[PDB]
Amino acid sequence: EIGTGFPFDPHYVEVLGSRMHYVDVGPRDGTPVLFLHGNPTSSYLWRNIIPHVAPSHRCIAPDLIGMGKSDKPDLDYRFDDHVRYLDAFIEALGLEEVVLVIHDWGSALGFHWAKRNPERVKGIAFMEFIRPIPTWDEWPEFARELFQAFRTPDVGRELIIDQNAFIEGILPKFVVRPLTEVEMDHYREPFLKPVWREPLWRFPNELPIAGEPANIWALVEAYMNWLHQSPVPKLLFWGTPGVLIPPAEAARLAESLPNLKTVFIGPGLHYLQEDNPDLIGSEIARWLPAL
Repeated sequence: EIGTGFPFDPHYVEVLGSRMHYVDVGPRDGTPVLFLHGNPTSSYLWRNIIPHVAPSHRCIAPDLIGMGKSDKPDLDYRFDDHVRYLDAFIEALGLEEVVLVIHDWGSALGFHWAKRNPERVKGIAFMEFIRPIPTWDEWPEFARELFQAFRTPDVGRELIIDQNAFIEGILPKFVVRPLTEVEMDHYREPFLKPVWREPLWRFPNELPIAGEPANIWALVEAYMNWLHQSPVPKLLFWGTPGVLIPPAEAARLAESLPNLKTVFIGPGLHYLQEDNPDLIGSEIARWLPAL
Protein backbone atom coordinates (compact mmCIF):
# COMPACT_ATOMS: atom_id res chain seq x y z
CA GLU A 1 0.00 0.00 0.00
CA ILE A 2 1.44 3.36 -1.09
CA GLY A 3 1.88 5.80 1.76
CA THR A 4 0.18 9.18 1.61
CA GLY A 5 1.82 10.78 4.63
CA PHE A 6 4.81 13.12 4.74
CA PRO A 7 6.51 12.32 8.08
CA PHE A 8 9.56 14.56 7.68
CA ASP A 9 10.44 17.45 9.94
CA PRO A 10 10.95 20.67 7.97
CA HIS A 11 14.42 22.10 7.49
CA TYR A 12 15.02 25.56 6.07
CA VAL A 13 18.13 27.26 4.73
CA GLU A 14 18.59 30.79 3.45
CA VAL A 15 19.51 30.79 -0.24
CA LEU A 16 20.09 34.02 -2.23
CA GLY A 17 17.90 35.92 0.24
CA SER A 18 15.03 33.38 0.21
CA ARG A 19 14.16 30.43 2.42
CA MET A 20 14.29 26.96 0.84
CA HIS A 21 12.68 23.94 2.50
CA TYR A 22 14.26 20.48 2.46
CA VAL A 23 13.96 17.01 3.96
CA ASP A 24 17.11 15.88 5.77
CA VAL A 25 17.15 12.41 7.34
CA GLY A 26 19.55 9.50 7.73
CA PRO A 27 23.03 9.31 9.28
CA ARG A 28 24.85 12.62 9.50
CA ASP A 29 28.10 11.45 7.85
CA GLY A 30 28.97 9.47 4.74
CA THR A 31 28.02 10.49 1.23
CA PRO A 32 24.65 12.29 1.08
CA VAL A 33 21.97 11.32 -1.41
CA LEU A 34 20.34 14.37 -3.00
CA PHE A 35 16.80 13.86 -4.36
CA LEU A 36 15.60 16.37 -6.99
CA HIS A 37 11.93 16.64 -8.01
CA GLY A 38 10.46 18.40 -11.04
CA ASN A 39 7.14 19.78 -12.30
CA PRO A 40 4.67 20.22 -10.50
CA THR A 41 5.87 18.27 -7.53
CA SER A 42 8.05 18.71 -4.45
CA SER A 43 9.97 16.58 -1.99
CA TYR A 44 6.57 14.94 -1.39
CA LEU A 45 7.28 12.91 -4.55
CA TRP A 46 10.14 11.15 -2.74
CA ARG A 47 8.24 10.37 0.48
CA ASN A 48 8.04 6.60 -0.15
CA ILE A 49 11.53 6.35 -1.68
CA ILE A 50 13.58 8.06 1.05
CA PRO A 51 12.70 5.52 3.82
CA HIS A 52 14.54 2.80 1.86
CA VAL A 53 17.73 4.90 1.73
CA ALA A 54 17.68 6.71 5.08
CA PRO A 55 18.78 3.66 7.16
CA SER A 56 22.17 3.78 5.43
CA HIS A 57 22.67 7.25 3.90
CA ARG A 58 21.88 10.88 4.54
CA CYS A 59 18.88 11.85 2.38
CA ILE A 60 18.44 15.49 1.32
CA ALA A 61 15.35 16.45 -0.70
CA PRO A 62 14.92 20.19 -1.41
CA ASP A 63 11.84 21.89 -2.70
CA LEU A 64 12.86 23.92 -5.76
CA ILE A 65 12.45 27.69 -5.44
CA GLY A 66 8.81 28.68 -5.87
CA MET A 67 7.72 25.09 -5.15
CA GLY A 68 6.76 22.94 -2.18
CA LYS A 69 7.42 24.74 1.10
CA SER A 70 10.17 26.96 -0.33
CA ASP A 71 9.76 30.71 -0.69
CA LYS A 72 8.18 32.35 -3.75
CA PRO A 73 10.42 35.26 -4.77
CA ASP A 74 9.64 37.52 -7.70
CA LEU A 75 11.64 35.58 -10.29
CA ASP A 76 11.29 34.98 -13.99
CA TYR A 77 11.32 31.26 -13.00
CA ARG A 78 13.30 30.39 -16.09
CA PHE A 79 15.52 27.32 -15.93
CA ASP A 80 18.59 29.44 -15.14
CA ASP A 81 16.85 30.77 -12.00
CA HIS A 82 16.45 27.21 -10.75
CA VAL A 83 20.09 26.55 -11.61
CA ARG A 84 21.20 29.51 -9.50
CA TYR A 85 19.07 28.58 -6.49
CA LEU A 86 20.00 24.89 -6.49
CA ASP A 87 23.69 25.77 -6.90
CA ALA A 88 23.46 28.04 -3.89
CA PHE A 89 21.42 25.49 -1.92
CA ILE A 90 24.09 22.81 -2.39
CA GLU A 91 26.82 25.21 -1.26
CA ALA A 92 24.73 26.48 1.67
CA LEU A 93 24.54 22.91 2.98
CA GLY A 94 28.28 22.43 2.49
CA LEU A 95 27.81 19.29 0.42
CA GLU A 96 31.05 17.98 -1.03
CA GLU A 97 30.51 14.63 -2.80
CA VAL A 98 26.94 13.52 -3.51
CA VAL A 99 24.86 10.77 -5.03
CA LEU A 100 22.07 12.20 -7.19
CA VAL A 101 18.55 10.74 -7.40
CA ILE A 102 16.73 12.81 -10.00
CA HIS A 103 13.50 13.13 -12.00
CA ASP A 104 12.06 15.43 -14.71
CA TRP A 105 13.31 19.03 -14.33
CA GLY A 106 15.19 17.87 -11.24
CA SER A 107 17.18 15.68 -13.61
CA ALA A 108 17.99 18.61 -15.89
CA LEU A 109 19.22 20.45 -12.79
CA GLY A 110 21.09 17.42 -11.50
CA PHE A 111 22.76 16.45 -14.77
CA HIS A 112 23.71 20.07 -15.47
CA TRP A 113 25.23 20.33 -12.00
CA ALA A 114 27.06 17.02 -12.47
CA LYS A 115 28.56 18.14 -15.79
CA ARG A 116 29.90 21.28 -14.08
CA ASN A 117 31.06 19.40 -10.95
CA PRO A 118 31.98 15.91 -12.18
CA GLU A 119 34.48 15.14 -9.42
CA ARG A 120 31.70 15.58 -6.83
CA VAL A 121 29.17 13.09 -8.22
CA LYS A 122 29.59 9.53 -6.94
CA GLY A 123 26.58 8.08 -8.77
CA ILE A 124 23.37 9.08 -10.48
CA ALA A 125 20.01 7.35 -10.23
CA PHE A 126 17.48 8.81 -12.63
CA MET A 127 14.07 8.21 -14.15
CA GLU A 128 11.77 9.97 -16.62
CA PHE A 129 14.45 12.58 -17.14
CA ILE A 130 14.84 15.52 -19.50
CA ARG A 131 16.40 14.54 -22.83
CA PRO A 132 16.25 16.34 -26.18
CA ILE A 133 13.05 14.92 -27.68
CA PRO A 134 13.49 14.87 -31.48
CA THR A 135 9.87 15.17 -32.62
CA TRP A 136 6.39 15.61 -31.24
CA ASP A 137 5.76 12.07 -32.55
CA GLU A 138 7.83 10.80 -29.60
CA TRP A 139 5.53 12.60 -27.17
CA PRO A 140 2.64 10.45 -25.87
CA GLU A 141 -0.30 10.88 -28.22
CA PHE A 142 -2.84 11.36 -25.42
CA ALA A 143 -0.90 14.37 -24.08
CA ARG A 144 0.43 15.86 -27.34
CA GLU A 145 -2.30 18.44 -28.00
CA LEU A 146 -2.24 19.48 -24.34
CA PHE A 147 1.50 20.11 -24.19
CA GLN A 148 1.39 21.93 -27.53
CA ALA A 149 -1.33 24.12 -26.02
CA PHE A 150 0.82 24.75 -22.94
CA ARG A 151 3.48 26.13 -25.31
CA THR A 152 0.97 28.25 -27.31
CA PRO A 153 0.81 32.00 -26.51
CA ASP A 154 -2.05 32.98 -24.16
CA VAL A 155 -3.75 29.56 -24.31
CA GLY A 156 -1.01 27.90 -22.25
CA ARG A 157 -1.27 30.42 -19.43
CA GLU A 158 -5.06 30.11 -19.36
CA LEU A 159 -4.71 26.34 -18.95
CA ILE A 160 -1.85 26.24 -16.45
CA ILE A 161 -2.14 29.52 -14.50
CA ASP A 162 -5.90 30.17 -14.57
CA GLN A 163 -7.24 26.58 -14.61
CA ASN A 164 -4.33 24.80 -12.81
CA ALA A 165 -4.15 22.21 -15.61
CA PHE A 166 -0.74 20.86 -14.61
CA ILE A 167 -1.94 19.88 -11.13
CA GLU A 168 -5.54 18.89 -11.87
CA GLY A 169 -4.95 17.36 -15.28
CA ILE A 170 -1.40 16.34 -16.08
CA LEU A 171 -0.36 15.08 -12.66
CA PRO A 172 -3.09 12.40 -12.25
CA LYS A 173 -2.96 11.54 -15.97
CA PHE A 174 0.78 10.79 -15.71
CA VAL A 175 0.35 8.21 -12.93
CA VAL A 176 -1.01 4.80 -13.93
CA ARG A 177 -2.71 4.10 -10.61
CA PRO A 178 -5.25 6.62 -9.25
CA LEU A 179 -3.92 9.32 -6.94
CA THR A 180 -5.93 9.75 -3.75
CA GLU A 181 -7.47 13.01 -2.59
CA VAL A 182 -4.95 13.18 0.27
CA GLU A 183 -2.09 12.91 -2.21
CA MET A 184 -3.71 15.45 -4.53
CA ASP A 185 -4.10 17.90 -1.65
CA HIS A 186 -0.40 17.61 -0.82
CA TYR A 187 0.43 18.41 -4.45
CA ARG A 188 -2.15 21.23 -4.58
CA GLU A 189 -1.02 23.11 -1.50
CA PRO A 190 1.89 25.18 -2.96
CA PHE A 191 -0.26 26.34 -5.91
CA LEU A 192 -3.66 27.19 -4.42
CA LYS A 193 -3.42 30.72 -5.88
CA PRO A 194 -2.85 31.43 -9.60
CA VAL A 195 -0.18 34.02 -8.76
CA TRP A 196 1.95 31.13 -7.45
CA ARG A 197 1.77 29.10 -10.67
CA GLU A 198 4.43 30.73 -12.88
CA PRO A 199 6.91 27.82 -12.44
CA LEU A 200 4.24 25.37 -13.58
CA TRP A 201 3.91 27.21 -16.92
CA ARG A 202 7.60 28.04 -17.41
CA PHE A 203 8.68 24.40 -17.17
CA PRO A 204 6.64 22.97 -20.12
CA ASN A 205 7.68 26.01 -22.14
CA GLU A 206 11.32 25.02 -21.59
CA LEU A 207 10.96 21.34 -22.53
CA PRO A 208 13.45 20.63 -25.34
CA ILE A 209 11.24 19.21 -28.08
CA ALA A 210 11.83 19.33 -31.84
CA GLY A 211 14.77 21.68 -31.38
CA GLU A 212 13.04 24.32 -29.25
CA PRO A 213 13.71 26.28 -27.21
CA ALA A 214 17.23 26.34 -28.62
CA ASN A 215 18.93 27.45 -25.40
CA ILE A 216 17.57 24.55 -23.35
CA TRP A 217 18.09 22.13 -26.24
CA ALA A 218 21.81 22.97 -26.34
CA LEU A 219 22.17 22.80 -22.54
CA VAL A 220 20.51 19.38 -22.36
CA GLU A 221 22.54 18.13 -25.33
CA ALA A 222 25.65 19.24 -23.45
CA TYR A 223 24.91 17.24 -20.34
CA MET A 224 23.79 14.20 -22.34
CA ASN A 225 27.16 14.31 -24.11
CA TRP A 226 28.85 14.53 -20.71
CA LEU A 227 26.80 11.58 -19.42
CA HIS A 228 27.81 9.43 -22.39
CA GLN A 229 31.54 9.91 -21.66
CA SER A 230 31.32 9.74 -17.87
CA PRO A 231 32.36 6.59 -15.98
CA VAL A 232 30.12 7.55 -13.03
CA PRO A 233 27.86 4.69 -11.86
CA LYS A 234 24.36 5.16 -13.26
CA LEU A 235 20.98 3.62 -12.41
CA LEU A 236 17.97 4.13 -14.70
CA PHE A 237 14.39 3.27 -13.79
CA TRP A 238 11.92 3.04 -16.66
CA GLY A 239 8.32 1.99 -17.19
CA THR A 240 5.88 1.31 -19.96
CA PRO A 241 4.66 3.21 -21.86
CA GLY A 242 6.63 6.02 -20.21
CA VAL A 243 6.39 9.68 -21.20
CA LEU A 244 9.81 11.34 -21.46
CA ILE A 245 11.64 7.99 -21.65
CA PRO A 246 9.75 5.49 -23.81
CA PRO A 247 11.00 1.88 -23.84
CA ALA A 248 12.97 2.44 -27.08
CA GLU A 249 14.87 5.26 -25.37
CA ALA A 250 15.51 3.12 -22.28
CA ALA A 251 16.98 0.50 -24.61
CA ARG A 252 19.17 3.09 -26.35
CA LEU A 253 20.51 4.29 -23.00
CA ALA A 254 21.19 0.71 -21.90
CA GLU A 255 23.40 0.36 -24.98
CA SER A 256 25.13 3.74 -24.96
CA LEU A 257 25.68 4.91 -21.40
CA PRO A 258 28.77 3.65 -19.53
CA ASN A 259 28.42 1.88 -16.20
CA LEU A 260 24.61 1.79 -16.37
CA LYS A 261 22.22 -0.51 -14.53
CA THR A 262 18.61 -0.46 -15.74
CA VAL A 263 15.50 -1.45 -13.77
CA PHE A 264 12.11 -1.93 -15.44
CA ILE A 265 9.39 -0.96 -12.97
CA GLY A 266 6.35 -2.27 -14.83
CA PRO A 267 3.48 0.03 -15.77
CA GLY A 268 4.53 3.64 -15.64
CA LEU A 269 3.90 6.99 -17.28
CA HIS A 270 5.87 9.94 -15.87
CA TYR A 271 5.67 9.99 -12.04
CA LEU A 272 7.17 6.53 -11.64
CA GLN A 273 7.65 7.13 -7.91
CA GLU A 274 3.87 7.05 -7.52
CA ASP A 275 3.47 3.74 -9.34
CA ASN A 276 6.30 1.59 -7.90
CA PRO A 277 8.05 3.38 -5.03
CA ASP A 278 9.02 0.17 -3.26
CA LEU A 279 10.98 -1.17 -6.24
CA ILE A 280 12.63 2.20 -6.89
CA GLY A 281 13.60 2.74 -3.26
CA SER A 282 14.75 -0.82 -2.63
CA GLU A 283 16.85 -0.93 -5.80
CA ILE A 284 18.52 2.39 -4.97
CA ALA A 285 19.30 1.01 -1.50
CA ARG A 286 20.82 -2.13 -3.04
CA TRP A 287 22.88 -0.10 -5.52
CA LEU A 288 24.42 2.40 -3.10
CA PRO A 289 26.93 -0.05 -1.49
CA ALA A 290 28.63 -0.71 -4.84
CA LEU A 291 29.53 3.00 -4.99
